[PDB]
Parts: sequence; structure tokens; C-alpha cells
Amino acid sequence: MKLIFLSGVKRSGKDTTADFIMSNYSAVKYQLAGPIKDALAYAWGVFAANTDYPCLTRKEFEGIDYDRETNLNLTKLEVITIMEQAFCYLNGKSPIKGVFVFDDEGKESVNFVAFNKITDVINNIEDQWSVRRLMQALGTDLIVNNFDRMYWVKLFALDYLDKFNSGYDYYIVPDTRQDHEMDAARAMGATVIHVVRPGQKSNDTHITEAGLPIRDGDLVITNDGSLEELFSKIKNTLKVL
Amino acid sequence: MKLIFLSGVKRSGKDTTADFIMSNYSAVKYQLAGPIKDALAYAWGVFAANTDYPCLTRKEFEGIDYDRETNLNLTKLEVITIMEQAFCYLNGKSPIKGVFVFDDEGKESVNFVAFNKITDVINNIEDQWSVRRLMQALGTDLIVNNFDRMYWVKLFALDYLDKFNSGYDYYIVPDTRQDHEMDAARAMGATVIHVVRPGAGLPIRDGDLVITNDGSLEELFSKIKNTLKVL
Ligand SMILES: Nc1nc2c(ncn2[C@H]2C[C@H](O)[C@@H](COP(=O)(O)O)O2)c(=O)[nH]1
Ligand SMILES: Nc1nc2c(ncn2[C@H]2C[C@H](O)[C@@H](COP(=O)(O)O)O2)c(=O)[nH]1
Ligand SMILES: Nc1ncnc2c1ncn2[C@@H]1O[C@H](COP(=O)(O)O)[C@@H](O)[C@H]1O
Ligand SMILES: [Mg+2]
Ligand SMILES: [Mg+2]
Repeated sequence: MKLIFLSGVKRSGKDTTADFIMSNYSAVKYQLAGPIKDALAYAWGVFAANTDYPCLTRKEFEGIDYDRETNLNLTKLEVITIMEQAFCYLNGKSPIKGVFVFDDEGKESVNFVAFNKITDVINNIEDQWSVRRLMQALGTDLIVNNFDRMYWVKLFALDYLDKFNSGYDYYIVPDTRQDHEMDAARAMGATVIHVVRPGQKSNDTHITEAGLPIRDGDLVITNDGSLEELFSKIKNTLKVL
Repeated sequence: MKLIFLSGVKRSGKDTTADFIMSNYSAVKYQLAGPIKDALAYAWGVFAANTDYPCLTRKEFEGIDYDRETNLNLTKLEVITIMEQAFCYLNGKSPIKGVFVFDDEGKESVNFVAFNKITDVINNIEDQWSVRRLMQALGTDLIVNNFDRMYWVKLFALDYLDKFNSGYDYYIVPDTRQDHEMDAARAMGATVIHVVRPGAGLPIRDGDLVITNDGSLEELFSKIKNTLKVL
């Protein structure tokens, strides 16, 4: 099995490569942001539970025919509430450094110190709450920035370890957005492929919306033409490996 | 941080190699069996409390001025409760596939299938229960063979990633004893270094480094220094 980490800003063609590979080769995919979406979909269902709030499922968090920028009109309090349930869920996948979960009959809650950082981080955010802003808050503003910088790479490793000895030719991680995550991928022998559109950028100011450095060893597919030309560049990059 | 997995049989000089590196370089060390002894020591205190049993600290589980070959005279029934407690300890580190721990008023317990699975496994162990056997029972008869082949490597993966930005030059895992675990180690980018004596061990695959311990300690030291130079 070969471990491939793709890198590319929004609309660079990185997403097309990902899809080209998944359908023309024996490949298994792992999204670093997978568990983030899972944790939110579970937290939502718990929040919106017996409310009149829109029912948002995993498919909506996946953005499948749902716009994730759609303002959800949430208050910082609701959001804190959601973030706390998301944590309870995740703590169950893999322990988050400094978080404990307590139970009061189906009512899970995080320890005060962790509840306090969530509170503090959220109160400082003045953006509007979209499915997209909640993903960035959970993943980056909270977890990476304040609890465990390597948490999403860690859940990745647990998946990889269950899968490396299977019959797939490739194992693809398409959504890495932080440099330190690329660093771990590289330490682990991953082949990093950057899909680049000559002089281009993604409209998001999040650091999860910016472009990662090409370090040596990194391969690069320059998407400066037709789609057929992208497909050839991809077939030829992979044949190299 | 260079990830190194050491391989070698008893007396090959593999342990001497782990020591010399720990002593001479910026390195951190991780034992795949660490958690096994931590959970047994945890599950022990809990059990040997109730009873009129000896006191086994984490320092004896380590074999620190204690013989782990020693028979503790345990019933298959006490071994099973011990094991169920160790599973409760472990599950808090990383979920063991198909295990759920429920609190029973200051009594965590494992779901019934996991519980029964432990019962059947412990029930066919016709050996006498020493510390050394509790470790294999826990580590291999139970977890590796019946719950998750890769569970001890998973725990390593979590600690390794944690120490990732720590400024250590090497991360050494010296106690792998199973080949499937070395495969996992190679899938994570580890360099495998075997320490062999001239004239039944883990296989030497292509890409693995081999240090032949054929001379003096100091010749062994020199081979190590030059091997680390090349990674
Ligand atoms: N890969 C990754 N995504 C993150 C991280 N922290 C937060 N995210 C969020 C921000 C993105 O807009 C979102 C990606 O969702 P998606 O578009 O479905 O792949 O995940 C992180 O550490 N890594
Ligand atoms: N590396 C490794 N060690 C294991 C595994 N299962 C059990 N062990 C234990 C049994 C040995 O007695 C022990 C070594 O402990 P020690 O003597 O404290 O260094 O490793 C396993 O899957 N991998
Ligand atoms: N190449 C060597 N030359 C001389 N003594 C050695 C050599 N390698 C190992 N030793 C001895 O072998 C012992 C056992 O090896 P080990 O437990 O595998 O580390 C050590 O404690 C050393 O004193
Ligand atoms: Mg909950
Ligand atoms: Mg317990």
C-alpha cells in the first residue's frame, strides 16, 4: 500500500485529482476532517434534539447539496453547548488531552477547565455560525490550537493501522490543511502531492484555507491546462511511484 | 526525530544497543509492553486489595528486584477479574475494538461479550499464573489474538505523535516481538535495525539494517555510531 497526502487550496484541482485516483485505482480514502463532521453531526442531533431547529445530518455536514456557509443564527451559548457535546463524542474515539467526560444519566459534560477554554475560545469569535464555521472552530480554534495539535493526525494513524495490511494499492488523505500535519505525514513515509493552479488562492482567511509549503521530496502537479492534461499528469505521477 | 525499531534475540546485544543510544544521543524510549504492565499493575492493586495477596507495585511488574516467573497461585476466576480490570484501564487509553466499560457505582465493568470472551480465553490457559504469564495473557492471548492485532502499536502511534515536536533526535522502540507489529512499524516509516550474533528471531526484510555483534562491546559501539550516522 502507498500512503498519499494531497495538498491544494480550494479549486486548485486537488479535489479532481482525489476523485480521479479514487475511481481509476484501488484506493481507500481517509479525511482528516472526517471525525470533525462526525462529532458535529452527533452534537447537533443532541442539541436540536427536541427543538424546532433545522435537522442537519452527516450528509449536510458533508455539504452534500447543503450550503455550509448558510448562517445558522446560533448564539455563543448554543455553540458552546454544541462544542461540549462534540468533545464528549470525540473523547470516546480517542482521549483529548486535558478533557474528562462526566455523566449524569445520558447527560454528558466536560470538566470545568476544558469547559472554560471552550467558553473562552467561543466568546472571542465574532463570525456568524455556519456549518463551515463550526468545523473550523471545533477542529482548529479549539482542538488544534488549545488541546492537542496532533489530534486529527492521531485518529488518522488509528485508521491507517487498521488498513495498511489490506489489498488496496493506495491510501489517500485529501484534506490536510496544517503544515504540522504534513510534517507527520512525511515522517511516516507518505508521498505528498501538491496540486497547483499557477498563481492562485482560496478565499478563506482560515489557516485551514491557505496553501502549504512544498518541501523537498514533495511532488507537484501544476494544473495549468485542460482536464485531460490534468489526468495525464496524474497518471504519469503515479506511475513514477 | 528518527523513528527506530530495534530487533534482536536474548543476548544478541539488542538491549545494549538501546542503552548506548539512550545514553549517547537525544533520544526518547517507548516500550510496546509499557501499557501492558501499567494495566496489570492497575488491575492488580484493585484486586490484591480485597484479598490477602502480596503487593505488586508497578516496579515489580517491571521486574525491579522481583522474579516474574514466580507463581502467584491464582484461580482462573481471579485471573479473569484481574483481566477485566486491566481492560477497563486500557479502554481509557484507547478503545479496544468491541469493548464497552460501564460504571457500577465505583465499579467499572466490561460489556458481556467482552466479559465472556475473556472467560473462554482465560478458561483454556492450562498454565500457572505468574506475572510473566499475565502479561502474555493480557497482551497476546487476549488483546492481540482476540480483540485487536494492532492495539499495542496503536498505543505507540499515539505516544509517538505526541512526542513529535519535542526536540528529541531519536524515538526508540526496543521490544517488538511480533512480525505483524514490525510490518506496522515499517508502514509508519520506522527504520528497523536488527542486532545479530554470528552462529527464532524476526525476519530481516529488504531495507532493514543489520548490526552484526561479532566483536567487543566497543566494536559494537562503533558500529552503532556509524549506523545512526547514515539514517
Ligand atoms: N484537515 C483539517 N481540517 C481542519 C482542521 N481543523 C479544522 N478543519 C476544518 C476547516 C475546514 O473548512 C474543514 C474541512 O471540511 P471539508 O470541506 O468537508 O473537507 O475542516 C485540521 O486540523 N485539519
Ligand atoms: N512488544 C510486545 N511485547 C509484548 C506483546 N505482548 C506481550 N508482550 C510482553 C511479554 C514480555 O514478557 C514483555 C516484556 O516486558 P519487560 O520484561 O518489562 O521488558 O513484552 C506484544 O504484542 N508486543
Ligand atoms: N560485542 C560484545 N562484546 C563483548 N561483550 C558484549 C558484546 N555485546 C554484548 N556484550 C555483553 O553481552 C551482554 C548481554 O547482551 P544484551 O542483554 O543482549 O544487551 C551485555 O551486558 C554485555 O556485557
Ligand atoms: Mg454526549
Ligand atoms: Mg478499573
